[PDB]
Amino acid sequence: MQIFVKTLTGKTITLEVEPSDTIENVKAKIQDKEGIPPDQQRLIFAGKQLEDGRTLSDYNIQKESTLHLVLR
Amino acid sequence: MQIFVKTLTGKTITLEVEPSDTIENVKAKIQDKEGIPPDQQRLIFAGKQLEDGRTLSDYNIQKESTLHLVLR
Repeated sequence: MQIFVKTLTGKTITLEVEPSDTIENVKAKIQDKEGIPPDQQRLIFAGKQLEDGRTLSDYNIQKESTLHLVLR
Repeated sequence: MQIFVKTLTGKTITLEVEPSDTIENVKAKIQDKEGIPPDQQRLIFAGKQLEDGRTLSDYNIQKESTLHLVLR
């Protein structure tokens, strides 16, 4: 399924993922596309910070869901 | 001719270029000055993303023009 990630600068990125994909895997996909190291990235969905040891399905993230990316 | 590049942190860099210089060449000049690899840099002018296979003259960039640098 496709998901969207918005940046602090107003950019939107589209990613192809599976509900069984891990958050760490998602961060890795972002690194590949934007060059941002996973340790400097924070992912938020519906006001909650997503953990690297959990999956998309655990957060009930559905197709065309939009995640927010924060930089540290 | 001289041009200006602004960073996301509010820094302004001055570069010496020729209208026949390529965007890839411009990125290379930025790498030399800031240490940012060309693959992690995105250049925007008048709202348009500049391509690595095109030249400054193609975008009608004139002396004292200001470009915007984005990081990925």
